[PDB]
Amino acid sequence: ETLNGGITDMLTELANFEKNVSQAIHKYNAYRKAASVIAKYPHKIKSGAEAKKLPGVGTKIAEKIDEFLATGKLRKLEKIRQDDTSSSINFLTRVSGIGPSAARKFVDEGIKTLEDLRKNEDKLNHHQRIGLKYFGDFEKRIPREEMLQMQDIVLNEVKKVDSEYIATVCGSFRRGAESSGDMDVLLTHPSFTSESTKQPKLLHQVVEQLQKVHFITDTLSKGETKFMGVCQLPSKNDEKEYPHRRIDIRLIPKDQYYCGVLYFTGSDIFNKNMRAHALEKGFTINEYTIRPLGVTGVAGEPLPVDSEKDIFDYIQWKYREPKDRSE
DNA sequence: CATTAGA
DNA sequence: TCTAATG
Ligand code: NA
Ligand code: NA
Repeated sequence: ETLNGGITDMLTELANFEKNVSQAIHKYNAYRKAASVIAKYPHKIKSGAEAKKLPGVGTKIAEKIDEFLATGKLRKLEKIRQDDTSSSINFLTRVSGIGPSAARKFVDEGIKTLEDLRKNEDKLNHHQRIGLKYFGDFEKRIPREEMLQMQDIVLNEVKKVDSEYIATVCGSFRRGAESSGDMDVLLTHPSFTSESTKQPKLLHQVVEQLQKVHFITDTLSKGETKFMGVCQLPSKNDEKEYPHRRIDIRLIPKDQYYCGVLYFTGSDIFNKNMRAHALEKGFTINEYTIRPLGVTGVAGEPLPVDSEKDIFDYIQWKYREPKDRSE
């Protein structure tokens, strides 16, 4: 956690590189298992060799470790950090919709800069066009102050269209967080569950609403269960307009909300731990359900959940407010 | 790890 | 169809 930091950190630097700049899934996959293990290791790694004793720790990595252990640097790390080509990939990737594949192709063409990107909006698809359009806006954090306003709004439409609609604003926001990145609305409705062969309009109606009013300014992708877009707070009695925010809404079968809702709310650790727990308590939890455990090794049978509580009860825990879902 | 675009 | 990019 701190005794092995530089190593694990240099390591992930290295891995992340091979995966992005190069197309070395393997090497990249290497650095990470290694970075994983040394991370675990209970002691100040004193030399490559000591490291080396490790599972996943070959001679390549060991070698790197020593150089780093001796000199607070690495050449390959220094070189990479400089490398414009590679610097460029790392950067283009920030554009929502730009991935590494694209990040490289772009380069190979010579689109290294943001401006490059503009001169060739043509070479870009709608996703990436939007990514570029709201570049500043997409990187900025979401004041919970604004979050509250946003939420107030969707809750208003959802209800307005059908009173039957259930919507939860999951995430860190949910967990009380001061700021957030993007809004995440978990959606569901009674007339939609596990079996009852969809009702796509169910999602659709709402999006239409939210646009209708100008909350949703754009569509990144909208499918029959998952919409991906952009929203915006009505820029008041002017002088101050609002930033374009990322927003994501998802239709859920009523019979899987709470697990889902449980889940998206997190935190990443609260989950595992909660998950690890259900396990002892003779269970299994995952993004949609909770099934009692059978001793034959495994077992099925989806337990019935009417709220975040049922799930707690089941595995018999203390109801933990989203506030304290930290870990 | 599953859902959407796109080509 | 596969392959990408997001969460
Ligand atoms: Na070893
Ligand atoms: Na990106």
